[PDB]
Amino acid sequence: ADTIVAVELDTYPNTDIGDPSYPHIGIDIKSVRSKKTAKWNMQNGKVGTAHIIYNSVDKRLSAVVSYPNADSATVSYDVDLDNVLPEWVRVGLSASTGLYKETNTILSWSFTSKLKSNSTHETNALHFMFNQFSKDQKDLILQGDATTGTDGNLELTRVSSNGSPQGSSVGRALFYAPVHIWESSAVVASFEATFTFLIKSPDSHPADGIAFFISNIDSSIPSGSTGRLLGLFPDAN
Amino acid sequence: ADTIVAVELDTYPNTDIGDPSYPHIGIDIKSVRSKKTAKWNMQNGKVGTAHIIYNSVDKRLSAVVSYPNADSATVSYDVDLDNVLPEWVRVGLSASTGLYKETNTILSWSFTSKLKSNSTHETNALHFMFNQFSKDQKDLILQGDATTGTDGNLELTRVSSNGSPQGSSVGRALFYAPVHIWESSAVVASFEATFTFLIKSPDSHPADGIAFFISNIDSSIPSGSTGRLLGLFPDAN
Amino acid sequence: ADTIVAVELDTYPNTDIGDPSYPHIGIDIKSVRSKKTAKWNMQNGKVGTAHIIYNSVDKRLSAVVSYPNADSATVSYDVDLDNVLPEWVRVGLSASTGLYKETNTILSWSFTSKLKSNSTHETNALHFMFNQFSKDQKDLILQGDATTGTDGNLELTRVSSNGSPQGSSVGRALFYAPVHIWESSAVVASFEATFTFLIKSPDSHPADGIAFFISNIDSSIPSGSTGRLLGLFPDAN
Amino acid sequence: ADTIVAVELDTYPNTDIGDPSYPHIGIDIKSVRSKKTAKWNMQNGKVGTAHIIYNSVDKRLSAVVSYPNADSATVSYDVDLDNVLPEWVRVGLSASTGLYKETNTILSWSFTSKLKSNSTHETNALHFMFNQFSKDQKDLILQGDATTGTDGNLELTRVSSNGSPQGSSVGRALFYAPVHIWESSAVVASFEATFTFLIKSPDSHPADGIAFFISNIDSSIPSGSTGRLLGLFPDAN
Ligand SMILES: CCN(CC)c1ccc2c(c1)Oc1cc(N(CC)CC)ccc1C2c1ccccc1C(=O)OCCOCCOCCn1cc(CO[C@H]2O[C@H](CO)[C@@H](O)[C@H](O)[C@@H]2O)nn1
Ligand SMILES: CCN(CC)c1ccc2c(c1)Oc1cc(N(CC)CC)ccc1C2c1ccccc1C(=O)OCCOCCOCCn1cc(CO[C@H]2O[C@H](CO)[C@@H](O)[C@H](O)[C@@H]2O)nn1
Ligand SMILES: CCN(CC)c1ccc2c(c1)Oc1cc(N(CC)CC)ccc1C2c1ccccc1C(=O)OCCOCCOCCn1cc(CO[C@H]2O[C@H](CO)[C@@H](O)[C@H](O)[C@@H]2O)nn1
Ligand SMILES: CCN(CC)c1ccc2c(c1)Oc1cc(N(CC)CC)ccc1C2c1ccccc1C(=O)OCCOCCOCCn1cc(CO[C@H]2O[C@H](CO)[C@@H](O)[C@H](O)[C@@H]2O)nn1
Ligand SMILES: [Ca+2]
Ligand SMILES: [Ca+2]
Ligand SMILES: [Ca+2]
Ligand SMILES: [Ca+2]
Ligand SMILES: [Mn+2]
Ligand SMILES: [Mn+2]
Ligand SMILES: [Mn+2]
Ligand SMILES: [Mn+2]
Repeated sequence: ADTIVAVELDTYPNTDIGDPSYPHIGIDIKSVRSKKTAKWNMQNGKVGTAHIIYNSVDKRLSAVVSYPNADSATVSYDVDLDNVLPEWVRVGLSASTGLYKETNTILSWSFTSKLKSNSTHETNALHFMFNQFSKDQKDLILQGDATTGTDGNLELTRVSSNGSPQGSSVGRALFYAPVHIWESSAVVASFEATFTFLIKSPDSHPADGIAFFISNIDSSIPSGSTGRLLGLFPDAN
Repeated sequence: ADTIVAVELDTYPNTDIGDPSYPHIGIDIKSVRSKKTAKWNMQNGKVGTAHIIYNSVDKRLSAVVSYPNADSATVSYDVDLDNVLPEWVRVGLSASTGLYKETNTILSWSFTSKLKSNSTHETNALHFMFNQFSKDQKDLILQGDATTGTDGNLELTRVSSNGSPQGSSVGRALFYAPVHIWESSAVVASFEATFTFLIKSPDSHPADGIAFFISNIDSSIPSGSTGRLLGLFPDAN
Repeated sequence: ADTIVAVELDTYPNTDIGDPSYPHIGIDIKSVRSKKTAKWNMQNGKVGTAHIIYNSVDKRLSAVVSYPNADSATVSYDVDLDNVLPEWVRVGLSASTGLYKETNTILSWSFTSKLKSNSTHETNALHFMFNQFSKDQKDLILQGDATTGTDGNLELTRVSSNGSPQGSSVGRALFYAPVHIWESSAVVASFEATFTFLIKSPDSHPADGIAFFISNIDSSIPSGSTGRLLGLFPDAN
Repeated sequence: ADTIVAVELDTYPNTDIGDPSYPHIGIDIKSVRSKKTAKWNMQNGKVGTAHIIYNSVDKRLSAVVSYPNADSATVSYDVDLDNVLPEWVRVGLSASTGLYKETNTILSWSFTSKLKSNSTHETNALHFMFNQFSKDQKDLILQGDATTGTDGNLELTRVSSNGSPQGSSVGRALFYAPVHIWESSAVVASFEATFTFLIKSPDSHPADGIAFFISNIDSSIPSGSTGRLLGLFPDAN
């Protein structure tokens, strides 16, 4: 069983699993059933930006999702990540479609992690930035339907050759290196992730979402995690 | 009068102006009477580290102070800094001694500030890092008794040639450029500051401490602000 | 008398003072008569990118200027800046027009400087990034006709309210803090500068160009330096 | 066979394979016989620093190795890495011993690589920093004898529990993620690596040295590459 901590941008309300009745962002700790949610005015066909941040002093995971000239959506949850995640993790982007669909296009993605130790007071750090993705992107582990390099973008779910999204699709990109996301003797450990995304559907009703996640390093897409499970979780519990 | 936000490392309790009875760290919002404090076991003669963080999403100002292999002191305070500080500020370090005294040596100092705006979703950033200081540190504004370049360090308060700290002293160092700390159309604004410091005293009670601070751009040491007022405040209100 | 090292993007050939016969980029060392030039195919009304790099092992000053899908222009020159510049400098952007004109619009400007010292092997750093400019950009020193905040851009030279550039104009923007560009006891010093620019003109001959520049700190626009002198030199010697 | 680009810190002169008659630094392009070398006064039992840099514009690989308060050794060589390395590489540190020996202790290692592409003018970047190494260091592929976590250091070759180095030992540590060190449509690509090291020995001629290297991603320690081959090269050609 994978251990997953995620920020979801959920375009599709599954109220039978506790989604609120509108598109929303959410903080998920080991369950697709978010611990905290906020209303999110998703705009179909427009480029937005997400930002996720955490530090071990406040022990607060927070995210803001925004479109230019619009009010942002923000959500926050108090959680000690060293009580949840293993010491080493991978970081990644997940998306999915079900019986409804949307393109789940990533235009850019960056991540910074820092860990300062208490025995020495010295820092380890990891930064990456993709402002474009190439066809053979060897520092990403591409899972399920994820492909890269079409127009320099990362397409987490299937897009047909005429530009339309496909239903029942699930794809992830994980950064190739493990990340040391906490250490018992860190005075302060932090991270921040940013990604710009383009969710478009010719349907009145898009689905299902894109999430930023942190997992056990050996994580894979759970069996049948298309749809509301966002490529993250083996079931709806 | 100046507008000051600060994290203080207060080595000397002045309980007649509301300090805790022990050496403490504190978050000071336009007053020397800290909005929040925590017990801090200052170690006479050991090099310690301080980290200060804040972001516009959680609107939480937090600091950790620690020495190698000791429990850290942490203090935090919910505060929207866009309601407190002008849009443009200077950042700095300050220290004083009074009738009791200590060296207030800075061995390094770094700072990072970022603003991502909401009309363009583009980010401005300022980073600086000092891991030694030179005799002529042209990018620092020294006030009061502050000097640099003695052993490559920043001495915030006055030290004799035989290395002994002096009483009734006060000294500040500000980074030279104004810093854009918030902006009305920013999706996320954040900063982080680190410094390493060395407080040594021949007295049984060292006084008075060291602060990291954020101020109006034209800020200067208030008249009479040696001792308990830390070079930051004009009175004890 | 100022000391200027500059990379010029020279849009107007003044062959009577050594310019090649075509738009060109150049490295200037204390003279507007370039020590080295490369052919530059400036594209009217297109947003381009310029990159400037130097380090104190190579002692080589190099620049690349390009537009999306074109061949870049590159120019490199061998010079120890230890011998040319003072130890503390300001970095800047400058631009001018004379009888002929162009908008000299900067859309982004970044700069990183790093110094690692010989006695301690410790490391000082300055980084700034502007991806937009506001109306009151307090960490810029604005000289001559330079203004910021028009469309979130920096217009180095005078533009009418109707969008039209003006002749006989000169402007500059310097970063506010002095920069420690070399230190006698450095194992390696380096810097990198990036800006993006937009040069539009109604004229068959656009004039005069834009420059990234490094100067004595107290530098100012030399009297008469519009047009060919690019806001940098007192004369064409 | 592997494709290797290295900067070597060669503490033992093997004059039969073309080493000069002293300890030296060298640039190795797919052969252990350096394309350029400089004399290097290795100091037995002192912590030194090495900095290596390159960019695609000058196309010059350069390195400085230094001890506090000593003259640095520097070496440089004009080489287009486009023409030598594949598009994706791994980066690492290698060391060896042979009949003579020495501890090959890494106390810190940093690396930064950037690509600006010419179709879009956007950058992809990778940065990593270790100031401490932990026992189970997941983002490093340790090959051969290399180990981590002893006093928070990376020991490239075998050292006994009593501090003494061992002969005929070879060990490498590779960062986990492949690095995109060039791309055909890049306006500029560059990198930088820094490491600090402690070579200590009971012998009068310590051996064999330490290298920072770049390789094909599936590179491993070639057969019998102890001693003078520095864990890099399958033979002396
Ligand atoms: C929120 C709107 N609601 C609640 C009142 C709703 C309810 C039922 C359907 C809904 C929608 O939509 C469809 C659409 C289709 N389409 C053709 C394949 C799309 C036009 C087929 C069946 C249904 C059904 C349906 C009707 C009869 C029998 C079975 C079902 C039906 O959807 O069966 C599969 C889902 O199982 C039923 C559990 O009911 C929960 C309520 N429901 C179902 C759905 C659609 O879910 C599917 O798509 C989602 C979006 O891609 C994914 O998050 C999810 O993982 C799954 O792939 N949402 N709400
Ligand atoms: C916390 C201990 N308490 C409260 C019961 C205390 C009270 C009085 C003194 C205290 C301590 O200490 C000294 C120390 C000295 N020294 C010689 C310079 C150092 C041994 C001289 C006079 C006093 C006096 C003293 C005795 C008789 C007449 C007047 C005074 C005396 O301190 O007069 C100066 C100001 O007195 C008003 C403050 O009254 C609050 C009680 N108090 C006084 C102090 C000493 O504060 C001075 O130094 C501090 C440490 O650097 C600063 O934070 C502060 O701004 C100031 O510079 N702290 N608590
Ligand atoms: C030497 C004889 N005298 C004084 C007795 C003289 C006086 C004025 C001119 C003179 C000559 O010649 C020209 C020639 C031109 N030409 C067209 C480019 C050459 C036919 C244009 C304006 C003037 C002028 C002129 C007339 C009216 C108003 C202004 C000027 C005027 O700008 O004059 C500068 C002196 O230029 C004479 C020699 O330059 C040779 C050809 N030249 C001139 C120019 C115009 O340059 C102006 O624009 C350039 C492009 O932005 C700048 O790089 C430059 O810094 C300056 O701001 N380019 N190429
Ligand atoms: C060619 C005749 N034969 C075969 C029967 C032969 C065999 C062994 C040796 C031979 C010769 O010569 C020497 C010479 C030395 N010398 C002191 C430097 C020269 C007198 C040291 C060890 C050996 C050895 C030797 C003795 C015991 C154990 C091993 C060897 C041993 O490793 O010998 C390797 C081949 O040595 C013959 C070529 O000699 C060139 C001069 N020499 C030898 C060495 C030591 O090299 C070793 O260490 C260096 C430093 O760690 C590494 O760079 C290097 O890759 C290797 O691990 N340096 N300079
Ligand atoms: Ca959902
Ligand atoms: Ca106090
Ligand atoms: Ca010209
Ligand atoms: Ca050798
Ligand atoms: Mn949800
Ligand atoms: Mn206090
Ligand atoms: Mn020119
Ligand atoms: Mn060699």
